[PDB]
Amino acid sequence: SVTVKRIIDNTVIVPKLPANEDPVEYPADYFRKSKEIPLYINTTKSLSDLRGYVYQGLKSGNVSIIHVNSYLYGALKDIRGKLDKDWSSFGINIGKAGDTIGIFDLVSLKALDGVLPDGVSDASRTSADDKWLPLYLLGLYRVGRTQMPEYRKKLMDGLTNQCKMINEQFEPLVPEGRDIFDVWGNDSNYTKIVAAVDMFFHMFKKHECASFRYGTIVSRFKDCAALATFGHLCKITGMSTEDVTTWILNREVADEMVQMMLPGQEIDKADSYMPYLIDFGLSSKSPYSSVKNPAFHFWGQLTALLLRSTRARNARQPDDIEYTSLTTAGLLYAYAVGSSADLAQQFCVGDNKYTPDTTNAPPQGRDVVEWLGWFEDQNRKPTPDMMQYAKRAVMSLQGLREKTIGKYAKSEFDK
Amino acid sequence: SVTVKRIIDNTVIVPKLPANEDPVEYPADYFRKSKEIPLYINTTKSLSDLRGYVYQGLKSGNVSIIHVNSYLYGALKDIRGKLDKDWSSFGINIGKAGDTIGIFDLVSLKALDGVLPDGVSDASRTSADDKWLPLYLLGLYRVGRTQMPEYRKKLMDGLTNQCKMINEQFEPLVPEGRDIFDVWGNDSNYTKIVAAVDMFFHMFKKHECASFRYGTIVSRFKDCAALATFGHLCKITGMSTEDVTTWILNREVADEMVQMMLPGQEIDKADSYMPYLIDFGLSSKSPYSSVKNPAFHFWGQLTALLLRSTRARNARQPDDIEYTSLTTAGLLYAYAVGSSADLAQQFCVGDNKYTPTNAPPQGRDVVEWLGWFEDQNRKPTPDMMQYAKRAVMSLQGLREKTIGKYAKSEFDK
Amino acid sequence: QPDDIEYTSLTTAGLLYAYAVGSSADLAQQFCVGDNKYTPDLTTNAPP
Repeated sequence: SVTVKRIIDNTVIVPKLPANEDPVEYPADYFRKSKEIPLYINTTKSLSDLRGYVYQGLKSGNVSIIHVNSYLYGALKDIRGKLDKDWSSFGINIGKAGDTIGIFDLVSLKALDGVLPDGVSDASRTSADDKWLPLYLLGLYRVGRTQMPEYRKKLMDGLTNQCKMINEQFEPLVPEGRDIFDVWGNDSNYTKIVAAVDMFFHMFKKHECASFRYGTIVSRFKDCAALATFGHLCKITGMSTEDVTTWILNREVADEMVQMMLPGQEIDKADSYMPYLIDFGLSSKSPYSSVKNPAFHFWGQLTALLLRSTRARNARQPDDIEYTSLTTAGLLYAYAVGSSADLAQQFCVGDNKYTPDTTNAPPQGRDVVEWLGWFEDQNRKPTPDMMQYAKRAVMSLQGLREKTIGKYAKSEFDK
Repeated sequence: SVTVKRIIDNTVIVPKLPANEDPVEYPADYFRKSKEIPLYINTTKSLSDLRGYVYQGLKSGNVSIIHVNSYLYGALKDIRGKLDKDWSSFGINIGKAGDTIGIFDLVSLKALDGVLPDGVSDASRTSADDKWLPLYLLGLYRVGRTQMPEYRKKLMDGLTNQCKMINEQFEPLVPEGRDIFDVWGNDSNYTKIVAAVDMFFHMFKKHECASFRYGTIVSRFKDCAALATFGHLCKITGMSTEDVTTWILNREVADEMVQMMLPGQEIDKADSYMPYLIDFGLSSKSPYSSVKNPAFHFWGQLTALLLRSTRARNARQPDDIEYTSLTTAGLLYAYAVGSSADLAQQFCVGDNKYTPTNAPPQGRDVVEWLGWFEDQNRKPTPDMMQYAKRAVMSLQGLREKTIGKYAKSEFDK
Repeated sequence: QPDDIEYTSLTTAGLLYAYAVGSSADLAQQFCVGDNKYTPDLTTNAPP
């Protein structure tokens, strides 16, 4: 299929189509350039000064993001953690056992000049500070990431945590739609702080100020869906990471799987930089995103939906993937795991079922080959029971948003 | 069928019908005339002066487009990019590796006289400039291209990006229907700037000011649908670009396909001028438009709809194409790809499945299938008809004159 | 719908022409990779 000719006049035609690139970029294949993560807190005025600027700037739609960065740096050197063991990652040697380290032991610089209001913008605010002002500012990042009315949901919830240890309350004013302090997420230095805070308190899960992670969390594995819809597929099929892989049955899902699994990235490592590859600015395009893994996403999510996932009803249905072959491949996989359950004596009182005592009736376990063979036999065209199976798994779902793999599934199987 | 006679009196009739032309025009078959793309920034007053003219003219329905062109030229010579490799296109040698180039390294001239308000139209605005005023002005191009209430959608969205690195509200006033600053798109020199900005930041995807592409993007592949519904059809059938072509089954779709594929146009080239063939005024009628590719459009889009495209529910249904034969041809193609999956073991642990009348073909070969269709009376079976029904029933929110509303009316009943 | 035309015969004449063009499509391989369906490989009353 390299050379295409046109029958009627026997001339050559050369089917090409527009380019398309932006490669992904991996964590490791970055620390091979720079070996530090730069945090441009440009300015160091005064913590007290800053405490004020914000406190007020916060009852107004024009608190400067260069200020909060500085208040946070200001309020957050509780260099307040002791490594019980070593800490490394991608070469970068964070610390060594017994040691004492603090959040910003991830590489601070400073830069460009003129900051906004001067001196002391209200001297009234006191050391109600490390207590709650930071936690609130960090919390806001999380509330910023969502567009939907669930936002003032996380806000209501995400404002009762300051009440803790100090009782506080609300500050802003305006609604959302990314505008009130949502630009915050776009400040390359704001994220580097929320990322370092989350990462720090992942290591010292036990700390008193560990509470901060409230809004600092959704930083972890940002733009890393696929590589975690994958662990959800494992959990829901009760299969092993290696057995799941074998059941991948389409070129792209396989291509995509390799992509995510390429070694030396510490994806499986306890506390590494990798989860934060996006907010530390380690990577601009994520190898682990549900957008560079569209087939693996539709596949793994459709499959989990058939297997009774609730999480999956509301996954979004990628465009420009091969829908029909992808779904059949997931029906097969769902039907395998679904019919041949999981059944097996585990405890006994001296007696126990020693188990290993028609054609066209489907395979006994969950081997990719036995099943692939039975499907060959069936005309590589799904039986009316595995089709009935799908129907029973999607009929009786409701509240289905447009363009979710759930609304996709019910339209395709319920009728 | 050259000579038609009329039986009853045996005289000759000569069926002719009204003319119709405007050929397309290709990129390459243009740089064979001129070898430069002229950007008539007529005037050069002062950047500071200009910064003002706009800032005010913007809180009013009469800022002159000759002014924004100039403010932009003014604010945009961040000659701020280094070629890691060579850059060429259609002969025109943009630069050479290691080099430093800036946006307007695509051929500036100047012309005709008298400009509008003089001197300094408010001296108050400061160097809040390269920061955001341009990005906003460019942004507007995008908001201008749409007629539907989704416009103030892109505007809401498209105004939060200035907040970034600077922050402060929206300028205009009036609603749109092409009038408030939508005439902007019609300024031959405005487009040439938005095109050169987009093209420049496509090459240096990594730049700090690359953010500008927010509204500068929908310039790329403007009036170039077909030649990209085509890649969408490939993606959605999992087939190769060459294998898809073989499944073209009607004269015009084939004619149209040749048209788009004619060589020496850099359509497949990384960063070329071609995507902008329309806004650089390289071409007035596009070879790659869904209007000079109406059959290839109906075909590829109908087919992709049957295969579950969401993108395609809302494609518009061309007029003056051969509907019945085109759809059947797409049903066949959809039914092929649809029934016979491309399953196949991809990973294993030492063991793996060694895989190898009137019931349809095993794979997706154009010939096996064409033969099975011959056998079936070249009149689609009642399953492939049931197939189509399951792919269209249960669609809703269907706009009039989309290939989606076309499909559901044709198959759901 | 014009008046003073012969409706019944005109419509039948158009049904025939629509039914022709409608049932028998104009399928035919257009592109190939070295292989292509050489097409010209019921009894009665089944239409042309």
